[PDB]
Amino acid sequence: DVSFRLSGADPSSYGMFIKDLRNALPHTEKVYNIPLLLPSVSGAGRYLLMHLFNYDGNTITVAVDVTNVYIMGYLALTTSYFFNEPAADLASQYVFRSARRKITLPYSGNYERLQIAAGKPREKIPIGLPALDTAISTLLHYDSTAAAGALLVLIQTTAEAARFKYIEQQIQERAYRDEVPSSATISLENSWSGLSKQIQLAQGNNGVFRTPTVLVDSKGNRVQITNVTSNVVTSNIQLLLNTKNI
Ligand SMILES: CC(=O)N[C@@H]1[C@@H](O)[C@H](O)[C@@H](CO)O[C@H]1O
Ligand SMILES: *[C@@H]1O[C@H](CO)[C@@H](O)[C@H](O)[C@H]1NC(C)=O
Repeated sequence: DVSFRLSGADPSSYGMFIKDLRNALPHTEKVYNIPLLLPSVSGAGRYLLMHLFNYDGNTITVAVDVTNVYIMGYLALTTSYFFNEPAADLASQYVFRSARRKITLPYSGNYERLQIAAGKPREKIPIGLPALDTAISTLLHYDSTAAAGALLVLIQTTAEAARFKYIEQQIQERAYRDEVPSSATISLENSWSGLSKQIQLAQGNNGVFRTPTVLVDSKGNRVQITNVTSNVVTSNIQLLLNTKNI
């Protein structure tokens, strides 16, 4: 399992956690030098457990689907929580079985539903290491409205940073001060599946995307990604959602 302690955390130790997170996701091939997540995995092998410790040393364990880096649920003390989605319900068959009770959250895990439940878009939710500490704290005591906002933070500070080096760097800059995500950060999150697909299709297309992917850059300008030479491909993205799952 992969572990992260907010007590004494600094950009370096958080860098190490995110490296571990990526290293725990299995793959058999690379496509243009980027690990390609597997089409599927059967049983409990499908799910990685992340141990997260807040500053006061309290912990949660988060279950992550290794084929797509999606959070399915988490354990907080003796209570398990799982999204209201069939994927998570299936996961509940394999992790945290020894929880004293199982609570199903009143939303699915996708950003759009989480933002509704939280009552705000992640454009206005500050993220960073302090926010992750807070998020962990919030998830320890069930509130479902507060938990939605806390999961938006957790997702972005764990999964999305694993997917993209630019996002991991954003979080490192927010090690001791939160800040809502840049628009580019949001655009990357939203393009992961698309980018993953197009990079894969590029393999029999001389490195050229079948359909260009539209991002936003750090300056706020709308940018077109058309091929694998782009820095998004060459430097930023770190994991590829397998087209079998798109
Ligand atoms: C990446 C992660 O860990 N969790 C969620 C996932 O449940 C959902 O499928 C999608 C958002 O629309 O990506 C993240 O928000
Ligand atoms: C591919 O992308 C690079 C960077 O965007 C650009 O300079 C180049 O003209 C593009 N080449 C092709 C063949 O699309």
